[PDB]
Amino acid sequence: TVALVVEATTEAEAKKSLREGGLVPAAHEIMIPVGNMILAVDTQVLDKCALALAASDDPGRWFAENESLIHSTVFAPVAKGLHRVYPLLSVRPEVPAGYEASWPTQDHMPGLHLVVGGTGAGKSSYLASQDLTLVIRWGEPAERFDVEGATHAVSDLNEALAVAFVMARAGYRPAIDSFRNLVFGIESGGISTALYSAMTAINNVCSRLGIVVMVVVNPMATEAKAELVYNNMAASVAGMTVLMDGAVSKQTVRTLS
Amino acid sequence: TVALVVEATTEAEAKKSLREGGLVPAAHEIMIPVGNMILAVDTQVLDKCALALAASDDPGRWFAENESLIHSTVFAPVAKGLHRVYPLLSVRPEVPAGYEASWPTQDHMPGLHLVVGGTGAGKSSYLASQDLTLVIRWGEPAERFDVEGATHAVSDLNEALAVAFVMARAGYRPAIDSFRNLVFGIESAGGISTALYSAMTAINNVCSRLGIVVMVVVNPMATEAKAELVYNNMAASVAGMTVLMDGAVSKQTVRTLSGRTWGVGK
Amino acid sequence: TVALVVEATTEAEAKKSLREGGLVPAAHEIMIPVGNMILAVDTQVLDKCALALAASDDPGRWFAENESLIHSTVFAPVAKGLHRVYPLLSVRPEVPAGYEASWPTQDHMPGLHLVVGGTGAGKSSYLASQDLTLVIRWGEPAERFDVEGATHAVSDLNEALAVAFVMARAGYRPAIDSFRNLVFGIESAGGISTALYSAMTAINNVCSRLGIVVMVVVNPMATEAKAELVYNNMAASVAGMTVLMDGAVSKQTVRTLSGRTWGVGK
Amino acid sequence: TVALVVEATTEAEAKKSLREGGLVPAAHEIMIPVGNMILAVDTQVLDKCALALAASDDPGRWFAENESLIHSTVFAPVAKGLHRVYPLLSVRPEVPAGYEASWPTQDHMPGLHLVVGGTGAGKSSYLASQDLTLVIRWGEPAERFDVEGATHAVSDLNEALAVAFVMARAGYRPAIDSFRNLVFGIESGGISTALYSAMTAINNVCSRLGIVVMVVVNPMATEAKAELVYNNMAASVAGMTVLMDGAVSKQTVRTLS
Amino acid sequence: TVALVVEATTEAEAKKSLREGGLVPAAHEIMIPVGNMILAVDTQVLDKCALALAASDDPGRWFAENESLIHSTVFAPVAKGLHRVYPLLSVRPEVPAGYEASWPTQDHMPGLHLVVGGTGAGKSSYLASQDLTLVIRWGEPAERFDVEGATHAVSDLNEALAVAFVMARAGYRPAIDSFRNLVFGIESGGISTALYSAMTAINNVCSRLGIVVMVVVNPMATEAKAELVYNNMAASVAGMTVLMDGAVSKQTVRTLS
Amino acid sequence: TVALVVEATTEAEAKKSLREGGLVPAAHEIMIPVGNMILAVDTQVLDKCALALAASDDPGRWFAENESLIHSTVFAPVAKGLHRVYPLLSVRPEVPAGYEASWPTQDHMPGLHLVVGGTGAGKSSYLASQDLTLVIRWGEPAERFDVEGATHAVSDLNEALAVAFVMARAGYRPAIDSFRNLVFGIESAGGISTALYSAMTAINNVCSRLGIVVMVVVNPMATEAKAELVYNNMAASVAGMTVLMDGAVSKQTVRTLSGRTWGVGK
Repeated sequence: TVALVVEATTEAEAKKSLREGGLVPAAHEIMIPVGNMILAVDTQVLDKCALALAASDDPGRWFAENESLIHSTVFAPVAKGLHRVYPLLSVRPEVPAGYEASWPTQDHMPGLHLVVGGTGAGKSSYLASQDLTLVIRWGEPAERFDVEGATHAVSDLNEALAVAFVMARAGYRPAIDSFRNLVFGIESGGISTALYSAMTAINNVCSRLGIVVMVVVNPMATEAKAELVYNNMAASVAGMTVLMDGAVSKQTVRTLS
Repeated sequence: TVALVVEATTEAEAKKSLREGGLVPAAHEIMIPVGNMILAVDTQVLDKCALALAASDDPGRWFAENESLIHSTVFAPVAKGLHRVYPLLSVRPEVPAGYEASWPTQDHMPGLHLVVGGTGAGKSSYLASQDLTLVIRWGEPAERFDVEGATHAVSDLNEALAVAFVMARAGYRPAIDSFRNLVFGIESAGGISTALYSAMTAINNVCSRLGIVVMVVVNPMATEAKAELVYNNMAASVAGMTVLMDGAVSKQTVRTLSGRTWGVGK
Repeated sequence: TVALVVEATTEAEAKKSLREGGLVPAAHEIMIPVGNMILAVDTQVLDKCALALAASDDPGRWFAENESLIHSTVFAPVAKGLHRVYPLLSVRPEVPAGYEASWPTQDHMPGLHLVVGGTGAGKSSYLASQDLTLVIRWGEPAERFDVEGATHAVSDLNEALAVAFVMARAGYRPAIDSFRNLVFGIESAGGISTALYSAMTAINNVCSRLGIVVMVVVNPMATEAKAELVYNNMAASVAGMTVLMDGAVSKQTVRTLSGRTWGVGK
Repeated sequence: TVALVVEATTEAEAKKSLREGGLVPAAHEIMIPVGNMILAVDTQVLDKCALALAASDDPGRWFAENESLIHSTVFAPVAKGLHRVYPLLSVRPEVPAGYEASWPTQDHMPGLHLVVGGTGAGKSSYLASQDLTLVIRWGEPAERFDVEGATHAVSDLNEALAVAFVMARAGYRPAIDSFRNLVFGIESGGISTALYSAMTAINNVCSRLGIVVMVVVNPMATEAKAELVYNNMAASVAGMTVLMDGAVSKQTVRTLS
Repeated sequence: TVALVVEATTEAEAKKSLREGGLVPAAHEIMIPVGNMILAVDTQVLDKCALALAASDDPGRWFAENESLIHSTVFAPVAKGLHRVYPLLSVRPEVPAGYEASWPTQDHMPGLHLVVGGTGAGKSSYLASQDLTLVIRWGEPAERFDVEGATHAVSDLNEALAVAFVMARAGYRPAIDSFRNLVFGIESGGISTALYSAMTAINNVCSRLGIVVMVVVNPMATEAKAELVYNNMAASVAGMTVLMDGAVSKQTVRTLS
Repeated sequence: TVALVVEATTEAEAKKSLREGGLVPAAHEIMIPVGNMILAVDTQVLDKCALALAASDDPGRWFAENESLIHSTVFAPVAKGLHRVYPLLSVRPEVPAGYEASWPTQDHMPGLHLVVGGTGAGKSSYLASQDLTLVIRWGEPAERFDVEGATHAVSDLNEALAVAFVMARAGYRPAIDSFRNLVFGIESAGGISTALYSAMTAINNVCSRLGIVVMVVVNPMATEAKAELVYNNMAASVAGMTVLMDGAVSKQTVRTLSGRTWGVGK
């Protein structure tokens, strides 16, 4: 029931929600700027899904039976004027009252936890150690892990964020493998600055939802500029783990202290 | 209420306020050019909010429950032709009569005071030493300080400017942490877009016309070689600028009501 | 038939399939993002063509006399909102149940197999050793091999993917020579646009969902200095890749149904 | 009464003036190309303002009371085909009959007199020595000079050009401080060539009007490419004074001889 | 009778030929992608002109009298969706049955034969040695050769290709001097890669038509990257001849054998 | 009269002349491609003006009081499909029958004669020695010569070319001082845009078709390193070119009816 083509042309219609093709977010809609795109998470749909999934005796069966409903948690509004009305849009830094965390580390701030670098088999071996519920697979070549793993395959950034948000909000532990297409598709030392603010935007969405989502990221930096890029990433998110040669090279985490 | 999609299509319509979809600012509307965007502050709504906030119990409480007044204080006019009708738009350098200032420095000119460079801890250390009413939080990853500190989180430049304007016109002390998105988001043709400097002069002179000072954290992320030439360009754009090197003041320039002040540290 | 100029203008039309001008893929439609283009494969038409092709006398004769069915197997949807509605679109990694493979290698994951590097004679030599049904020829200057060899000449990326898909689904062995126009046509932000790597990951996962392998000749034309980097980024994008050193296999990497195999020769 | 949004859609409407939304200048309209913008000076409005100001007993009060009318001297035509119809538009080089000048120097050609380089106090020290009527302040941060100086603060290029044109036609001596925002806004050794042709355009508008307007300009050139950028500017305008360390380093002026 | 401004707006109109403003090439239309342009050769008009010229008793008279018909062999379709409908368009490599060639070399594949580098007198002296029927002059300043030579002067790429295609189909021997305006006009080591794909596309039109067209081309590479640029060109066409100091430096040709 | 805003919207309107808003030049219209602009010369209006001017008392007077005939001689067609319909448009190399020339040199091919480089005094001294009827002044700061000398000042490229065309056709000697705005205004992909080279060839061949020579001051502003290469690319674009070094001829090259001439100085 998301408007796909018809957008507000009167003041009366412009006041409706983003879902209906208006330009004013409802209380339960959070806009997420990614590059020059603007997505929206419907926190009512998100919470309906998280609650159904957290309260289920068979969470796997409800998941499979409502994939379409889960994916609809995030969508791209149709109204073209959003960039103008919300200039230099980000997501505000909020933490829900009573938030608590023990994973990925103790008192980990809600937000993103980037897993960067790694052998490739050092990635997958680090993901296996984190006791994840599933791995959301996006933008990566099909390998064995997609065939007989605890995975969920998606096609676009709406589906990736929607599943991670729903799983984490239901109390489970998701990871996204990976933001490869987000590193390639956003363009503006050596890395597009828009990648950093995209990560802060998605990070602060998780912050507002009181969740952590682990995400694999390969910034494709020359190994000279790699320390400066990794530092600009740590400055954008709640936590970051660098893997070099399959071992944890360094981890830096904002904590609630 | 602010027009969002219907803009002037006739000459009679074109002559209305920016709020109404026209192309002619009312006397109480000031345009704010930022890059290829044009915002507007409504000084009537600004005055109404400043009076209400100056008398309320809690400043952080009033803001979170008056979102609809804040969204009306600074907005992005809908009309397209603004860029053409006002070529190379800036904001005029104007100080109100009888303006006074003791913060951030004595006789500090109205405008922006940029806090640039340093570390995240030295940035927190510096603003904590400034007796701010609260820090407006924009464009930065949520951290411990967002839970335990006196903050107000916002999502776009309209909200950041509006909250700072209202707090200052009500006699409070705002800082904005930070203009990260304005550094990343504006892009033109060293190493740093020249439109960043014109955007800061514009926002500076709006603060000037409003007779206020807004402190703003800015990390321009210039090369260590080009850092000093970028810091000179930014200092020439604003009322005041403080450069931090490891929590301490490394350089300062301030325009005052009687002249200029400089500072040298390290 | 495929809509060419009339696209969804109402919400009810937007629910229709891509073929019909809508914005929502039917169950039997898979979107293929290539750079800033979005193609679509109709798996129902694909399954029909593969059954017809498997029962025909000549595979080259069938394709030349069924251009209308091929142009329906892969097309470019007309609706313009596709980029907005599916942000950063990829193709998802799937493997059909009971997929098996003994070519190009044993237990080769479905997807693309890139043949990169080498000379024109070394490339032509290697394809001759692969026991291909025919070579799909696209974007290259006509040569003697187009007269004397088992070939099918095509004009655009739709026809090239359609022919390869129908053949592989019919049990034949296609190779595409080459992706020259895709290398030249996709441009973005080293030395090589990163939209090349995501385009092949997208085409690789379409083959993956179809349970097929398509051999593809690629010459990314990186400076010999950065040539090792680019080959490693391409290997990371696909199921398999072979590098030819002057006619013979210099390197080879393949994702398999069990693990990952590396060949190093030269 | 300047057309703001409605432009010519028929051949009959296209032949009307720029003020009316047409594509053909009236005899009293001069087009001014600046970058990819096209402005227009209405010489009838200009001369009406110059006369009232020059004839007034209290020139200060008349301009205090007629700011809006003065600023309407220069405007941006709404008609969009002007770029096509007048390809590579400039302003023609004319000198009115009987032109005569003793400032900035003797026999100074009408046009711009650029004041380039110098320091912040070196600039203001030079402008004070030129016996100006007022300084038009544009695109610069507010300072003490804007509090208690003989200044007029403006917001855009229409207003800056309008006041200078009217002031100088009335027999007064204006300066613009500065073209900062024009140096920044025009993009195309090391400086945008469009900046050079913009100042030639504005220069030739002044020559057609028989006036000299003094203009502060900082081109932001690296000092390797400095003398060369400065030579390129002198080649675009009537006169140029270079300041360094507050002193007049160099000065070149086209004279009527 | 080519649609110049009115393009298909319905599905029924879209199915018509490129000439009629449709999006679907007829059997006798071949699309030619050049940079971001799409041209089309009408092979029925092509063979009408070629036969009339090959059969005429006074071929010069027939072409003097039918210039406008010859030039209509190639045109630019009006329909705008062609870029979307035919993604990454090329021209398919075909060779007609029974194709034979003895010039420019024995068994020369059909396609373009490029003449690169050299000097002005080196180029001219080479084309004289090839026994050409005429030289098609395009994008070059008028010289003595355009007054007293066996030349046909043209203005755009449609006309240049149209005359070359007709002349060669009729059994004559044309050359195009030159593709200068194509090297300049197509923008994307040192040379725009779109120059290469454009040459391959035009090359393959010739191969489908079973002809060879000789074309002068100056890619204007820096002398270091020149021998790389020449190799990328030879990898795009059937034959290439490098002139340096008026002598044939290098020559590589694909043969039918 | 020239259509300024209404362009062909039907196939019947599309076949009218460029003057009328169509897409097909009349027999007496010649399109002139300059950068991404397309101009047109009307040789019928050109012929009428050239007769009127040839019989008038004063050339400078006739031009100033016939601006309407001039703007009608060269104009920018309104129809937008022109770039598509005429791909990579140039002007064709043609010489009218019986053309002859003693200026600027004997048997000089019709086209442009570029006067390049030097100083402002060397250019002024060189043009003064050329017996020009008048100098067409375009895109230059007004100077003493605009008061004391024989000039016609113009504003855009249309009227600069029109005045030159009318004068040369009526047997007078025009020079354009200068193509500065053309060097600054056309931007493409060394150091100097290749589109500058194609624009001069286009304008050169219009003059060639009109059987006239027009002298044009051009300062391409090349680095002293790349000036050799830039000057050779310009010489290869036009009929004649004269390079001035400090007032004297340093290099010259001219295509003539019988062949070519070179000059070497310094």
